[PDB]
Amino acid sequence: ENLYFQSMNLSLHEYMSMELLQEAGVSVPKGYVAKSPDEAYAIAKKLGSKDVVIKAQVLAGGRGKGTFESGLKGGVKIVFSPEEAKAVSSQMIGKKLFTKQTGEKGRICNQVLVCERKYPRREYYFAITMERSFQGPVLIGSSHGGVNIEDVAAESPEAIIKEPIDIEEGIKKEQALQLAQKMGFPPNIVESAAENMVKLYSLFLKYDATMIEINPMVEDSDGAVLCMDAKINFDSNSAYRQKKIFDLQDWTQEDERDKDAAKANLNYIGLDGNIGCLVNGAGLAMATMDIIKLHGGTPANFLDVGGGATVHQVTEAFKLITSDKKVLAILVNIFGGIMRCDVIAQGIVMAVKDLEIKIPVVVRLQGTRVDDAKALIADSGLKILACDDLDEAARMVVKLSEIVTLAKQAHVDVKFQLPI
Amino acid sequence: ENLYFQSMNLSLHEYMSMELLQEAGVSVPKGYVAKSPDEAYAIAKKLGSKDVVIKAQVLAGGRGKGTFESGLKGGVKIVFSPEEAKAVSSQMIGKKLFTKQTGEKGRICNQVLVCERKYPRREYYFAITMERSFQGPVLIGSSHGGVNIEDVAAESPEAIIKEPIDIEEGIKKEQALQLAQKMGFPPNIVESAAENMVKLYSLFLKYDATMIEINPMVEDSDGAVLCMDAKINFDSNSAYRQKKIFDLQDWTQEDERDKDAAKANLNYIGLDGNIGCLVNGAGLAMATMDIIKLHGGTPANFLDVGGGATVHQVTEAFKLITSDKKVLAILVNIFGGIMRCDVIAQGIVMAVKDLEIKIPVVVRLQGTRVDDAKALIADSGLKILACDDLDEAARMVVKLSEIVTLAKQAHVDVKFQLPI
Amino acid sequence: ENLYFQSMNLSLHEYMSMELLQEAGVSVPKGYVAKSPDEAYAIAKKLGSKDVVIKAQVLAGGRGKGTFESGLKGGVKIVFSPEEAKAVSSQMIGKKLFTKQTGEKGRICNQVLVCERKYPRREYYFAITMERSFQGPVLIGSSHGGVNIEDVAAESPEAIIKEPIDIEEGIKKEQALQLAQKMGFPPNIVESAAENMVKLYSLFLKYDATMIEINPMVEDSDGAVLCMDAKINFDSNSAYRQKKIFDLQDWTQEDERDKDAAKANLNYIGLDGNIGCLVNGAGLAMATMDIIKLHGGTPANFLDVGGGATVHQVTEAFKLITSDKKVLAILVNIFGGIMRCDVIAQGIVMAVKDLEIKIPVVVRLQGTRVDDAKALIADSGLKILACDDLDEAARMVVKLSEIVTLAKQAHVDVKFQLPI
Amino acid sequence: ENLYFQSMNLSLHEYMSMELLQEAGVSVPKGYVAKSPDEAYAIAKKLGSKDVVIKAQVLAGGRGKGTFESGLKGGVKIVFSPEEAKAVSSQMIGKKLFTKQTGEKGRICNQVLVCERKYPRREYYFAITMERSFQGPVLIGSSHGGVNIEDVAAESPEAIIKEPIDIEEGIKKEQALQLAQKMGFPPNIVESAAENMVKLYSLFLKYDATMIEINPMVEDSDGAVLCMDAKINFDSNSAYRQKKIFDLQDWTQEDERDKDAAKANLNYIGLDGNIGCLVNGAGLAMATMDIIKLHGGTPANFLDVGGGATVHQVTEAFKLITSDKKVLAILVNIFGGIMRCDVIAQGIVMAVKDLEIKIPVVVRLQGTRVDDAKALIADSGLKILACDDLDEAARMVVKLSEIVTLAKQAHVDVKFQLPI
Repeated sequence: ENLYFQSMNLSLHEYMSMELLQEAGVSVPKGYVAKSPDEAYAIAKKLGSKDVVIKAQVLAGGRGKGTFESGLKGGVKIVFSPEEAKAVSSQMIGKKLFTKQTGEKGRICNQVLVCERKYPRREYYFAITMERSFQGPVLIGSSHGGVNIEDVAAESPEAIIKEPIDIEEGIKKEQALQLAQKMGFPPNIVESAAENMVKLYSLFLKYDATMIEINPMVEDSDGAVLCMDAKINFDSNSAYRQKKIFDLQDWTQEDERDKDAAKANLNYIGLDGNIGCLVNGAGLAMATMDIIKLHGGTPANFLDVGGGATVHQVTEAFKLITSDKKVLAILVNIFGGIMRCDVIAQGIVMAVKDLEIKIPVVVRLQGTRVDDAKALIADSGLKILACDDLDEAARMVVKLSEIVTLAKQAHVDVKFQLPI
Repeated sequence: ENLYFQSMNLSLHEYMSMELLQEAGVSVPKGYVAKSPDEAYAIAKKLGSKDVVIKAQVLAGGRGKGTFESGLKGGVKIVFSPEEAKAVSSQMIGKKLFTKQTGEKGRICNQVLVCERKYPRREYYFAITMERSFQGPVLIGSSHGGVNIEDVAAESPEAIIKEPIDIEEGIKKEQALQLAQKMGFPPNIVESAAENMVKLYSLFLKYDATMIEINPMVEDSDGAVLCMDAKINFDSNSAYRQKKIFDLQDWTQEDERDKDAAKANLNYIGLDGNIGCLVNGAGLAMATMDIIKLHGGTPANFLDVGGGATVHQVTEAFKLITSDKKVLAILVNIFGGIMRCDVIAQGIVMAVKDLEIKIPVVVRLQGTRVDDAKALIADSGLKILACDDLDEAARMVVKLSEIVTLAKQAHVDVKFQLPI
Repeated sequence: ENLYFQSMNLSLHEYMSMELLQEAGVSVPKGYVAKSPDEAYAIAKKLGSKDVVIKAQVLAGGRGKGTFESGLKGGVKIVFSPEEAKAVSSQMIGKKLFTKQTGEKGRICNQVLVCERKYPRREYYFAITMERSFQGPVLIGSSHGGVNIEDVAAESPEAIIKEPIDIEEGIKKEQALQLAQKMGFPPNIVESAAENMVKLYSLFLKYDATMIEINPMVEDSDGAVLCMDAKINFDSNSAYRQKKIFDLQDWTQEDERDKDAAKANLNYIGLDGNIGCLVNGAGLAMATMDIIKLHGGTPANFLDVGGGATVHQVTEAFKLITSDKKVLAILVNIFGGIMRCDVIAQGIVMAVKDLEIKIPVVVRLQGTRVDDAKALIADSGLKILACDDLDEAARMVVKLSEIVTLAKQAHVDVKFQLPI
Repeated sequence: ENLYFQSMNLSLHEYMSMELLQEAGVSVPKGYVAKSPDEAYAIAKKLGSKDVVIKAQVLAGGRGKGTFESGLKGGVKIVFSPEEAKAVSSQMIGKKLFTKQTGEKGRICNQVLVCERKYPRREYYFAITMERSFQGPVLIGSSHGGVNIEDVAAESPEAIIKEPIDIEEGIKKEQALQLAQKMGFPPNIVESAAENMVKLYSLFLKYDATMIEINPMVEDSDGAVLCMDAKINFDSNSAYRQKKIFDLQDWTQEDERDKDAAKANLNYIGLDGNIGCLVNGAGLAMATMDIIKLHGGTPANFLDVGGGATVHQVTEAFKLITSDKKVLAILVNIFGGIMRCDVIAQGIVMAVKDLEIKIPVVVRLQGTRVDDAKALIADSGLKILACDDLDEAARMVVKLSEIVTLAKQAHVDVKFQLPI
């Protein structure tokens, strides 16, 4: 489901997206960022010392059901005095949040968002998303905000209004009024909704975004609709020309291995197995995972070197797989194409020679240079276990993983070589 | 049950024991040996060309229930003309007998026994056996011959008469009359029974026998009791001074590996496992089997080098284990004592160097010379996988057997070495 | 768990309790009752034609998760115009609500409650309950309203403030201020909370109530704390002197059998079995249920005739068990005491004679009159199957139920009589 | 397998058939009958006081594997003095033989057969049997006597010689010589075999026999072939004209119920169930058994009244089923035909009225008189539970058996009647 394997789209913390909406002129509750209880106190007394909401800036699927190490329920709190605001913030900042998505490797709440608490009258869901069905941006709107939207979308498909937009002519205000009036806005604040949607679409086109979800867009108790949440999924490919947004990327929310892989343009996918891999292209990565799971194995943490990567890239790759200790047997399964196989053969030679890779490297190299790669493998004269059949390679690597974990139990050492 | 592991007592073919009884003067039906149908014809016409019995000379537990490759039931047949005697003998000589004891590796019927057929009137079981309970020879007699004797012995212990004998004063004829009259002999042929028992005891003491079982000793239709079967279990230790009996040992009834082992004074025990061994003493052999079966393994074919054997003996031993292909991992588990451990270390060095023993040799050497053995193992500088704990050695060897059979499946080669 | 078997405490519809709070002077949102969409329209336009809440008046454990036959989710709705108020009310009034407590025999929503929608700022739970631990009324208060209170009470027992009250000296305002300030009220509206609690306690003592639960007591966005829900569990025994409250009892929420049983002072307990009963006292009723479930049976619908009931009461009882068709075998298990057993014997005689009770009546009568009861049973001369051992009676009745359901399958008729 | 249900062919004791062979002139070992140890002594001393065989006269499938109450193995013994002959006979006469066919209801050994013991030289099987395949008597001969013949017949069909005979021209001596020479008789005693077969065929035709099995026909140690066993299965239908043979029928070998049934020309079949029956014709008897076993029941002991039986016959029948106590529910399942159904209706009326048949009689009467039978059933006015569908009748009777055994457990009494 979803993509997962292909790219990890940049998700910002809540306060960054809230600031981005603020600078764009979108109507928004007053909000600030707190790194310590002191400025939390300062902002709480600045907003009136009463009726304040505190939100945790943690990137996870579960944020209201998570648990802190201090023993607090959820990531959102409602405080009514700056003193209790400091008290609760002292239990969030510097604390590790345990949610079901993390399980046990929870992310740490570095900052918090301090906002004014506003009472919503009606709850609308809204979302500007790029999509292939309508060959472009789509404005989705509904009057079922504040609640999970997939359930009502599946049970009541009519209630989810979807309107496409023509990109070359841009967005027209009449379209925004049409969407607002089809959702069911009050006839006195439709203009504000149209202005908010126009500003949101301008932000959507400017920052190279992919999906701006406002859930829920809520009318206040005194009109002047205000957005509550501003989830933004950006585009990974837009790193080259969107420097401001991508520089603010939070790196604490991912493993240091992920950061190192991204430093060299290598996709990384960790897992719960004990058979490392090194695969060219996501498709053959899922293929390798499926074929390993067929033979009773389970991949541990496998990579994706992209196309045209240098030898240093695959050297860093092998460093990255060998960094994890849960790995037992590594297979480099790269078929040829854009990624010139000879540089991978050179990279395996260099990486096995340097980092002392004693684990069984079940290589399987093909494509656009087979003579050079195999010739280099033979010239290097190592335990580089050559193979040339995908099913045979998977069988061999799974059996080698079992052999390694068995010999570790037996407290004996083994060395693997091709049959004569 | 029984001994099995310790020594394989010499069991002769039926015709040899029948001849031995004949030369001792024991009353016996006329019998001859046939190697081909031609002399079977000659003997059948010699005995009257009618009322003849043919017996198969195969050493197995099942002889009347076995099957030939030609498709004949049982090893005994009753022929009434020399022509049908030739016909049935052509289906016995040169044919392979399939019994449940053999299962599929049946022994070949080399010769047959041609005897006159006599109608028994009463069936007595009789047996002169050495035993520890009565500290010497024991004459066992009963009137339940021709039928398996353990069942009636267990159900009716009174019916099995047992009489001990004092060796220095020999056997007395009065004792033989007492035994005959307690079995229930007719009062007219008791003297013949006493003479037969005296002759049998003389044969028992002469040929260094251990158990002479006559089952069934039968009175004929005209008196003059005649023995039908003459099973004789001899003594293995009596080879030095009983040359005539032990030279007539049939070697076709055992595997060629057994013959080779006996040629060098090595006990051999084949099995259905895939972990070879090499054990000093039967007791530690059962210990090794039990400890291997504890860890899920199963020994394949393990030996017993006795005491004080030369280095050539253990070289031949390792040749013998490596001869079998069903073996995967070999453990030499010799503790010290009479068998000087240093000669075994020298033997493993020489045998691994010569026969190219690539299988994992999980050695475990101790006793009366540990410094010399370990020093020689270290000086030789091989894959001689040293170990010094019995449970650890069994764990290691079972895991190595699993590793070997797994790598054979994976079609990859491995080399085993001690952890650094 | 709970009581269930002993008494069904009178639970009023929401609007009746809301009116009771209104007449007592308790601060309360404006609310009205609608029986048809027309007055729903009238009240909606009366309250401002906007920001209105509609609640279903159904007595069930699940009210926000239930389903209507029309296909609407939950019993609460938020409407913003009188027209959509009429539209939603047309899908509530006259409709049958399906909740998990009912399963399939859902209660019908006869009326609805139309109220003004107010935005709560803080949510407090509060409850005046009679209890034995504190030998009287207890004021329970907490700052975790709007959410199920058992979870937070068990996980955080400190957060649930409990304060007892001395009945003879009444409640003191200082106690109300103490409770308000220990919950954490704002220091400007503590007086209003104290006045509300005093009025609620006066209502609690007046109407012979047992538990008044305000969940959640919420401060408004402009002070002047207003109660949202006003659950009231009354006292069954207080029917004699509380006529106004008990006359307003809604009878549609229970089976007509329950209404008929209450018309004659008989406790009724329906079930999912097929062995009817008729038991004196709740304790022996649970005893009979347990002993029937021991023998593999399951009681169908069993009663409780109380003490000193007339013969007409037990005649109506037997009419009531025989009314249900799911019953197969009926056991009257009354032990003596206050309930004079002879009148039950007369009642069984009359009821079996009149209503033609052909089902096996496994009677078991004892206590304070055994001679008269058994004499009357014998004089009447029927199939009144006498028994005098509790375990034997349960065995007999379970076996008779099996016999009856088996003979119904066989399409044959049976008649049961005591062994001669 | 076999017939079982249809007729119990008269099997005589061994000594009667041996005498029958003796009077016919068939060569036979000398034999006598002993009822007490005294004449056993007399005969043993008459035959030479030595070499005597004792056989038990018990009609069962297992005779050499059975057990006596005294604790003796098998029914055959070999004695060599009249004193031990008396001793063993004292453990046979008056003793109850336990074989697997009987299980626990073993037959009692009333007499024994004392015979001379002869040593067989060759063992031939022989049998004159009526059969439909060859439309008459068949002489079967083989040279595999003394051993079970079905195994060798199935494995080696060629070895079983079968020769048919033309009845009108009788048997010809040339045919007997042909059979003897095809079995493999010695060429000097073929004439004796032919004479024996001619005499056996004369006996076969005279006594209206069906199968005369000589197993094994054995040549003696001095020629003059002598028959050992002389099993004779006679014809049930030949009772009218074979008075001498059928008068000697032993009745102790069957249950007294079987004797009573045979006294009135009723077939009886006891079983291990608890649903009695009363069926016209064997075919519908197997049909009723199969249909009862389909519905989870098991018939107890069911009958066969033949054709044209009087009312007294079915009265005795019902007496016979009701005699057994293991029966619970009785079904009379007679379809019309030769057996006039009205007499069965009269018989059920009389038998239920007389013997006080309180068990549920699930009648199912049809055929050639339905008006009279049903009219009589209705006029008698009883609990005669009428039914008219075979599957419905089986369902009803199985359910009634379950109801009866359930009410017996409940210690309550029931009465069954047709639904109104």
